Amino acid sequence: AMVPNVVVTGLTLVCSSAPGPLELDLTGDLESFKKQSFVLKEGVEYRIKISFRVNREIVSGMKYIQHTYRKGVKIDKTDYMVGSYGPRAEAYAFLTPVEEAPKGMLARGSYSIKSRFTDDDKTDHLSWEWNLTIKKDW
Repeated sequence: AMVPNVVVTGLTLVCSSAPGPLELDLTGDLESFKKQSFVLKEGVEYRIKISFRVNREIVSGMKYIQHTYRKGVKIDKTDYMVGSYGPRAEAYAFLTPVEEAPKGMLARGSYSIKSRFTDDDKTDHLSWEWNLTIKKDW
């Protein structure tokens, strides 16, 4: 079937005070990102926005799962209800709740995030890895 039912097209950290965009294009080469970092200044709020298409049928029980790492070890597994989506033309977008970038030098450092977007079939609609560095400043 030429193109798959669920195509994850992008990840964006939506953050009002970041000086520049913070987008990953997930339709391209995913191997580019382990060389790139997103920087968040400590303490700022952000959301994560995942953009995806549903091309030809109901997806139920979508979930966005996040395993976060510091220094090679797993410090957090979080997952979010995405829900149910029917096929259409325009990409959909899913926004996590508002979170706060950690503050304090128990917080600052480099984090690596393994993301999956799945549903109830445990379909790998996509998995990708990216980096997040938390800093005293931009």
